[PDB]
Amino acid sequence: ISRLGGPNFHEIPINRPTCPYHNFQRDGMHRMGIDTNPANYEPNSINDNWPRETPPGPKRGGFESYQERVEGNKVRERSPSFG
Amino acid sequence: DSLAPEDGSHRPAAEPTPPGAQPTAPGSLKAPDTRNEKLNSLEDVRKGSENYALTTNQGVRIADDQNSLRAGSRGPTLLEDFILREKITHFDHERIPERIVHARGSAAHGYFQPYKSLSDITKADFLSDPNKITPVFVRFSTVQGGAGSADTVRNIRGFATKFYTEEGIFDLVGNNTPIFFIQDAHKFPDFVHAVKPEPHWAIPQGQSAHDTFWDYVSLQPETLHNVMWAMSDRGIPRSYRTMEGFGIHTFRLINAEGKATFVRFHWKPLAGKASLVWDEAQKLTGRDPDFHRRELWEAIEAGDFPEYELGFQLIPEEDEFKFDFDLLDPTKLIPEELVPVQRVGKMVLNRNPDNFFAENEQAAFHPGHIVPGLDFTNDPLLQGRLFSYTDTQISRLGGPNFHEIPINRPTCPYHNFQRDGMHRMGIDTNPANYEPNSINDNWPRETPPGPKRGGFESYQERVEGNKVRERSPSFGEYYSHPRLFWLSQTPFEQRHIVDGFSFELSKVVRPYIRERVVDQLAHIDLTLAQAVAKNLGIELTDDQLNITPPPDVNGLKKDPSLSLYAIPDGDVKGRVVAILLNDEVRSADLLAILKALKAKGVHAKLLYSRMGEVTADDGTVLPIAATFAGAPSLTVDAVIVPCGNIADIADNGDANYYLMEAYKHLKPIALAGDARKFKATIKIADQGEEGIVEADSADGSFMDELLTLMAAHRVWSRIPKIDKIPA
Amino acid sequence: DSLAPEDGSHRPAAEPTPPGAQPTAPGSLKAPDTRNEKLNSLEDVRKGSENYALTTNQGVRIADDQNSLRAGSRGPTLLEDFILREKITHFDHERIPERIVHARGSAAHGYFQPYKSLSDITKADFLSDPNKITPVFVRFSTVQGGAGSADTVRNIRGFATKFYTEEGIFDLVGNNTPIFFIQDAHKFPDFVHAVKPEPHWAIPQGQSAHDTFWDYVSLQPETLHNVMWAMSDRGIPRSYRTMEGFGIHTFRLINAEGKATFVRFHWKPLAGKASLVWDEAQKLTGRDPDFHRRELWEAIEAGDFPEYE
Amino acid sequence: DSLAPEDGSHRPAAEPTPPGAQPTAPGSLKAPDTRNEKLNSLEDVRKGSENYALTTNQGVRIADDQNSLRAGSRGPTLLEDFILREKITHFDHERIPERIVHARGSAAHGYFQPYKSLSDITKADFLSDPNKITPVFVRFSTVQGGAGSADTVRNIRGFATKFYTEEGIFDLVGNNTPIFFIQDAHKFPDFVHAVKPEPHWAIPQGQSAHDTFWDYVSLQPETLHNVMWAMSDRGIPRSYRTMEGFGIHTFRLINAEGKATFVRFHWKPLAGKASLVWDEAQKLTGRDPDFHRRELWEAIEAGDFPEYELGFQLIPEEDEFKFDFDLLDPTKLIPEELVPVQRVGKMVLNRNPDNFFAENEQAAFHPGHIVPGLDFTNDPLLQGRLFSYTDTQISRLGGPNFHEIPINRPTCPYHNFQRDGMHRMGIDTNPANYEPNSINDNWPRETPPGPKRGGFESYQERVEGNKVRERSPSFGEYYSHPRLFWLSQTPFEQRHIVDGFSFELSKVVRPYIRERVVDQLAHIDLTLAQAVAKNLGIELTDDQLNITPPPDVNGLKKDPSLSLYAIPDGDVKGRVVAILLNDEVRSADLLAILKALKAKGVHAKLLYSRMGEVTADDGTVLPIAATFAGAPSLTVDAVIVPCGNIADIADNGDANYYLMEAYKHLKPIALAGDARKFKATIKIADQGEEGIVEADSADGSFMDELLTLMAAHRVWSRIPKIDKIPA
Ligand code: HEM
Ligand code: HEM
Ligand code: HEM
Repeated sequence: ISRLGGPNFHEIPINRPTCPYHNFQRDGMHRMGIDTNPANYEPNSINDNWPRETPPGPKRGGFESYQERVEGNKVRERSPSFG
Repeated sequence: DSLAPEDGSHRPAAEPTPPGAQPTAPGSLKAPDTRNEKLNSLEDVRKGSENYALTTNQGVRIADDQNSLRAGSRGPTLLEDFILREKITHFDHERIPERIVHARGSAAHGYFQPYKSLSDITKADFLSDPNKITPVFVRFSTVQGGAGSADTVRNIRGFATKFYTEEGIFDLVGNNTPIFFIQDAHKFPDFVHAVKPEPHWAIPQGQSAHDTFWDYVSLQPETLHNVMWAMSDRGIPRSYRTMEGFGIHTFRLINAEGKATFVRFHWKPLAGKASLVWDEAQKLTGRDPDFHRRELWEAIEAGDFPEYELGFQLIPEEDEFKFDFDLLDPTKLIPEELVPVQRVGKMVLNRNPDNFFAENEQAAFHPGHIVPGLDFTNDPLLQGRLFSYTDTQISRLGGPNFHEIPINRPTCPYHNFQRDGMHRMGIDTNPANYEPNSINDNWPRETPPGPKRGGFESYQERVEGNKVRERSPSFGEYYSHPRLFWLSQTPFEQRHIVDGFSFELSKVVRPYIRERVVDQLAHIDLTLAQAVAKNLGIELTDDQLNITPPPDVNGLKKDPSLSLYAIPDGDVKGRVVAILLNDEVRSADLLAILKALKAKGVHAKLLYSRMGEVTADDGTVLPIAATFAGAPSLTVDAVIVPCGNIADIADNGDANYYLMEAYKHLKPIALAGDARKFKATIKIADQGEEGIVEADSADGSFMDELLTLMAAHRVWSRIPKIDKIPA
Repeated sequence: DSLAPEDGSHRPAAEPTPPGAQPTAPGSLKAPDTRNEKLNSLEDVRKGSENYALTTNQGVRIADDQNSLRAGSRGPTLLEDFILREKITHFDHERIPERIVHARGSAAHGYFQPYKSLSDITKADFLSDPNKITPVFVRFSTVQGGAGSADTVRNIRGFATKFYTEEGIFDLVGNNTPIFFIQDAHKFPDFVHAVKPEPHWAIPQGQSAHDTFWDYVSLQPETLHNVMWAMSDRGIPRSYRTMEGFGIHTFRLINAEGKATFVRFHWKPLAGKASLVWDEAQKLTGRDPDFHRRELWEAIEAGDFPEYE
Repeated sequence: DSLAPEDGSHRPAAEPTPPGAQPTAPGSLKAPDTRNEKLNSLEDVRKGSENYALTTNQGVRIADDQNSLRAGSRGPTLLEDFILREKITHFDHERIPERIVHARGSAAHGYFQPYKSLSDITKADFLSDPNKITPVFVRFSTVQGGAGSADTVRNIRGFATKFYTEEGIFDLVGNNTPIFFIQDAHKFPDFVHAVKPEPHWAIPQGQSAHDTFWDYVSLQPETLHNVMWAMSDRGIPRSYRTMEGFGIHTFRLINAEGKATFVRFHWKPLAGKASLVWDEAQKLTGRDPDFHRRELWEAIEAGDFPEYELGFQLIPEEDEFKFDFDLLDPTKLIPEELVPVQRVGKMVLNRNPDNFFAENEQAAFHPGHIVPGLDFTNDPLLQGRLFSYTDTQISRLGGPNFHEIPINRPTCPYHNFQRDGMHRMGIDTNPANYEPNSINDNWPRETPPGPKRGGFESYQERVEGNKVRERSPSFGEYYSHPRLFWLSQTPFEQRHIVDGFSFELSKVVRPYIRERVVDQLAHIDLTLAQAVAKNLGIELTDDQLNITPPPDVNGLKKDPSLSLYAIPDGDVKGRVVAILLNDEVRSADLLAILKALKAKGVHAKLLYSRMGEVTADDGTVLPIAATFAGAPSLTVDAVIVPCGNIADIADNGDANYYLMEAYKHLKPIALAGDARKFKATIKIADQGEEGIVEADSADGSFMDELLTLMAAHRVWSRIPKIDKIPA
């Protein structure tokens, strides 16, 4: 954000995905993309909710975190196993 | 040089004066002996003016600040004019990004003190002793509009307090309603994009009355509770002095024993609760878009300091699951009938800033700024807030040293190993910039948590679950709190809610959105749903008519603590009366009027059809503050018309309009003697009407009646009668 | 999803429609057949939306755009939630500084064409051929208020035209009166500080009706000419369509022979000149602070294109 | 924790100490008693450390600065960890853009004082009284490379002086040669782009030895003058204390009567002029890229304060056109034989900064910062500079309030009507932010110009001509000044210039560029051009051999002030000697060596094959400063090898290479007793050689002889002899 001058660093040519990117983020310094989506929020009806969430699955699916089990108290502590 | 007048009209008195009596001024010049530890510590950066030479920023004296350097007096401007370029450069760079939300806000300095030591429930140092005075800087705001938008919009309001404590800055960043629109911070950009001006054309400014906002609400029923509040008169406060504050989230208090108590924060306005009515607020956005900013500043200048009582709703850790809502759900309020607010301390705002930009615009409040004795909870809205406020400040205030901007500085010591960053002020002398180090004997050093002056340690809450992006099922109830709020409102408050929904939804262009909203209302209350439907030309279906009302909240149907007005707490000190003058006023009326107002600390403004002065029957020279059209009734709490040559004004279209408007807006009107000729313009019958004061003259009883009306704020009984006046 | 209505009435008609008949829309969705060279060259940065998956800016498809990642469904949000942090980060950084002056403004695309070749008096390419069409972008504005202030204030108005010519960008940066308040640029910060909200309390917005402005004026009689314009109904135009524009300064035209001619620039509203009255303008700042922005947008959507000579 | 050693040895003595004796430290800790007005004014932002608790930036004490907050000690890190996030946020945002040029530089605090009042020629307050002391801050720099590049590159050096005067900041922003490369500021991006790393791959750092530089030079002969200076040993100074300084441009002095005198600024090093040799400089960029930065700091810690004398070349307005060259042409120097330098005052640099980033990196110097008594001229390079420094500072330092960053602040009053901008520190209380105003009686006010404390008014120079983009024909001569410089150099200086051109052009990949430069050299001097050609395998054509040499400069063939060495000025104080130890050193030799060096303020470093201690013949325990490989001969000015058990080190290749390197780089070497066994490594004849000091012992004249050589800096007569040695 400071080094590249703002939140549109992904629009700097070397950083750009070659695959599709579409979402409801807008504005920021040096904004290159001109969004035509009538909607900048979801859920929306005015654009039939596009672009849409995608369920996870075997290929071309949405990102879902592995549901790791977390069990512990809130601590600032180094694990004994690291010592 | 010799430009000020020799009489000295140019410079306001360094002493409390009523609104409009003197030109307003920087706080340090207006009240140079109002002091607190923060205000004193800002003295190193305060810059004066008088008797100094005009210079560049480099300290070079300027000879001619009227002209560029050119080759010949009609020639081209020269690149070597460093005086011009410095001056234009600084101008060209004055602006910084406004806040993403709450850009529009007004701020003041003050102090807080507790009523008693709270050490049984929290080790927070600022709450440990009633003699501990904590300086505060408080900023009130709207939500949606830009920094240049209007004050009396319909909006939630922001109420942010920076406590400069001896153990760290604590920012309590709250709003004027006890819940928020959404449950999880991940949705904040969606909600805020929906409410903000629409992205193709950037309209409308400062209004939720447009398609995208109601589209989102209609699709996200969690929003309905706060939408209810916004549509009520809560959304249009009379002044920042007369609204409540809430932290919204459940936080924790942590005592020296390490016991955690759940807490929700409250601010109670000691002036009492009071709101405008919609038409008055909307008109006020056009006549004075600075109305609330002005009202705050002038209240402080007059000595009418905004005062608030800090209150805590306290819930034992073992009571976490004892309600039929989730304590961690920020769309749910805790009804005061179930958990009372313990009155904990008082905050007084008693000094305006010196420079709006330096102190208000650059101030940085963040709810993550807590101190030992306080802690967070898992509220998923609060959790995400913790990331945002730090992050946004990096661009808005130009880098990671924003805490060195004077207004933001702690008054207490700060020492750590952090270095550099844009505009670094502090020059560090520590041999070491890392720890652990031997080369400076490890200083500055960590401090173990403790009862007092201890280091921060988080409360060791048990976390048990899988890594999931999932809304807790406990949060999945959307209607019962909107209902509790609705049932708690007076009939005139309910009608104003109906009117707010009806007015907003009428501006929504896609009819299907209006219908989907009315459907949601039908899940809350049928009377509300029908009243709004009727104003929209919508007919509820068979099905909609038969939607079962949501259940009570722990057996509560209503809670009068949620109404603005149900329980009297009205107060007149600092309110304002317009007095309509004529060319020969009955001096005796004026003396009695002014004496009674002064007694109660109510201010007056003397209005006529031109500036200057009129003379009272007995040669008393009366100065006019403004014209009828120049200071409309919108800006006052009541209107009194005294006796005299009423023919001078009884045909004045503006004089009549003034009264018609005040009448429409349910304001107390008092008519003395020949002032009663005006009764015709507002169609009042001879036997009177409750809320209109009329006597032969402006006697002591006449003023008493008027001040009683003013303490009840507005004349709610008049509502069925305002239909039939064209104003 | 099932989210749009079945009858398709969420969507404005892609054809000229009168004010209030349809919801307003982005220009290229509203009027997809309108084109000029500049609008065509913007096509490489236009971003659509229909039928695309919701992604991060790195192109990663998002599954749940309703929730933060937490340890347990009532637990703490985790620092590893990079979808949440990217989204909030971009939100957190949306704003840029507003313009120092003329922050409040409304703009549209269009085109310019000269009536005849002016090669006898200027070598400027955009004026060399009645067939030469030059795209433009024009922003109209007030002066004093912030980007979030009201349209129908009493103010001078800005009228700025960016001409995308074949020999460079020419910006004609004008106002709606033929003169300015001050004579020398050195005093600009003085005059603008005087008119802007006063530094102690930041009041009033969008209004010259306060002490410091009139202080400055009283002490600097050169300001009186533009002040007369501002106090007239010129200060409250009915719409940007019915005001004049002026470059104010004398500039030069230079022809191929090297001959200079002094020139002052003018815009004539082909819709004619028209203003509000003060009470109507002030009330409108309250009822519709976006009245001029809306008027401009809706005229264009209706096909009442603003025209200027 | 309690982490320092019990002896208190982690802490350097707050007293002057030789280089390497104690750990270096922040200036205010090292020299707490060294004060001036500016240093005192910075106290307000100096931050200590000792005995303070470690906090956040908000002043909250941290308990555990070793760990993030996680759910379980092996669990995920939690977003609520505000302490982690503030800490990483600050770190993440530490960097700011480096300076576009002169990014690499080293700086110190000091003071200036004039020898006598210059009131007759200038009303500049800082030059008005010999008892008036002006705080300064000075930064010396290279030109091309980034802030992390090496010190001892071949480059022009920057010499920038911020004078904190009572009537404003005056920045004198000069270089170490009296001309610049180009004539008009419009070409600065072209020249700088040509010399900087090439844009496809960003190579090479810190070097002009690449194609684009020499391409530009070959096409722009105006550059040749400064290029001659860069290729001479001027381009590789021994240290910032031993180079000259120049303002380059003609400026004006203006006295109280309004008379303008043309002036060029000079700094004379009181330590004398001295440079490295190229092979030594290049190797030093590898072995110690911070050599000049280190040398500056340690000189100051030692008490060898860098001192410079300010001098003016003064030319009457009537003599503007009396030279073969144009006074306004920054590619031309003014020969001291034609216009002497008049001594003006003395500047002493006597305190290091506390924090390099805060004071050095954020310092902002700009040659437009002048004061009444000074003015500009139409020099077209200067004229463009006035635009650039202001502009670039707005991004580098993050907005228009850079003058509020502590190092940049005037010590004198600064007041004006400028407001806001990012990072605004000053809180203005003036009711007025514009002039003319009546509301503050027009304060701060303009001040007319006058003899003292007056407003700035530009000298009313006549301007006459058309608006043109045109180089003055008076500027169109490129070769006579290069030739003047060339002819003033000693034979060994000339050889070094040939070698510099030869080495640089050999790195140019395109042979035609080498040819083009050689052709330019043939316009300057045939001997120069032939010698460079020979080194490049190029043959001059008959046409090139016949190019007539450029005319003399106003009848001057040479001017010895242009040589580094032609007129000795050899100061030995602050220089340093390597002493190569063995495991049984003659303690008598060492007493004699160390005491003689100390008496002259010459430093020593005791070197060995390992660290720790060695014990001398008589039991004296000798602490080892560094190893032979660790502190190579590059870093010292001479080498002494005392007597003892030489067999201990005669076999040590490092010890031999130490002498061979020192020998090759023309440094004095002294060998006592059996140390003379090392004569064979460096092929010294039995009878001896000028530049090698040898005796049975270090007694008698041994140390005087060595010190005499050190005063002459290097052993130039040794040059024919080094060609052979393999080092
Ligand atoms: C309980 C709900 C919330 C309340 C009571 C609240 C309150 C406020 C207030 C009063 C301000 C203005 C502070 C000032 O006067 O300077 C503000 C600003 C802000 N809010 Fe919140 N807010 C809420 C939700 C959120 C959420 C969920 C986010 C993001 C995830 C967020 C992000 C921001 C940001 C970025 C600003 C601007 C901060 C600055 O520029 O300094 N808010 N909020
Ligand atoms: C003939 C008198 C002037 C006219 C007609 C004029 C007109 C305008 C207009 C129409 C704009 C807004 C352009 C837009 O829509 O973005 C503007 C902006 C601006 N003007 Fe001028 N102006 C005048 C005088 C000045 C002077 C004397 C200065 C400074 C010395 C100045 C500095 C600025 C700046 C800093 C902006 C904001 C530019 C930006 O952020 O892009 N103006 N002016
Ligand atoms: C007589 C010829 C010149 C001399 C003696 C000179 C000297 C210097 C010095 C010593 C510095 C570094 C100051 C410091 O230590 O921070 C510097 C920086 C700089 N120079 Fe110049 N320079 C010359 C020509 C120019 C020209 C023609 C330009 C552009 C028009 C220019 C633009 C800059 C800029 C942008 C910086 C960085 C300033 C900053 O970031 O604060 N220089 N120069």
